[PDB]
Amino acid sequence: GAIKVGTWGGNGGSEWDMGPAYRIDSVKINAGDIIDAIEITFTRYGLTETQHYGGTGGEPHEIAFEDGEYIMSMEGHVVDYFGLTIIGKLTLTTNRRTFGPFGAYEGTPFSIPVAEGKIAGFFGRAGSFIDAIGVYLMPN
Amino acid sequence: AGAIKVGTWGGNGGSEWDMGPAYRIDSVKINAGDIIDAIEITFTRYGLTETQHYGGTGGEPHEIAFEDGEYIMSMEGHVVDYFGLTIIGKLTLTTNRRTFGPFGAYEGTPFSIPVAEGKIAGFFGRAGSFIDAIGVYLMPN
Repeated sequence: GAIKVGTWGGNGGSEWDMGPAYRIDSVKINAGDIIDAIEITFTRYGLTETQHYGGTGGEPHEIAFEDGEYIMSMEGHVVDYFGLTIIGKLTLTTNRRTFGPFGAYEGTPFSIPVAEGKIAGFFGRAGSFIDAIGVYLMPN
Repeated sequence: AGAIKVGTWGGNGGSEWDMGPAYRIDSVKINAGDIIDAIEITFTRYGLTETQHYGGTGGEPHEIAFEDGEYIMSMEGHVVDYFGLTIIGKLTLTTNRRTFGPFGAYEGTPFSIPVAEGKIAGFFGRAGSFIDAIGVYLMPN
């Protein structure tokens, strides 16, 4: 019933799945050389929730979405990080702003620009880092 | 009408084209040599089956006729520099049963659309002599 695109990344870590949200309120990405973590605050069915995926490392970067602001694209790199296949660079683009790039490693690029509709949530794999990531797509 | 469109990947040249979403994709023909010259899709929507060709007249053709219950679940390829133009140099379509491609010989910046849940139901992009850019419509299964 859902539209899920991904994942991009490795087979390490544990599977995680935020599910789609009615509204994404804010995102925090922790990154150093690679993407350590992603945290999302979102609202659905009248309730707000915060979910954190990944480890404790990296410098934090946060965006609080404006009213009418939605995620239009995600892009990054799947990298080799000391033998691990993980997310090394990540950017989220909204209808108004660019959030990123964060991370310093490159490898195999991926990009998911949404010409019609929106990125409504995320899924992926994580342990100490973000091993893999994917998106839920919903109509606008 | 609540469509979900992802893309485009490719250059800014060529003229825009858009097949729209289809009820069923019947067949796809890709013409390729060094790069992706053309894509032709036969699809059904509202009791009508039609064929639309995008791109030029070059390259060798290859075709897939979809089986009953067969749907597209992935698209991947390369955005490349071809004599200074930025176009699609390699393309593959993967169904729940078969891999169609890869076609084309040039590499550059890879792109990939793995559909974990749902299907690719149509295409849009830019084209002139070749396929400058490509994108897809998505639907649930």
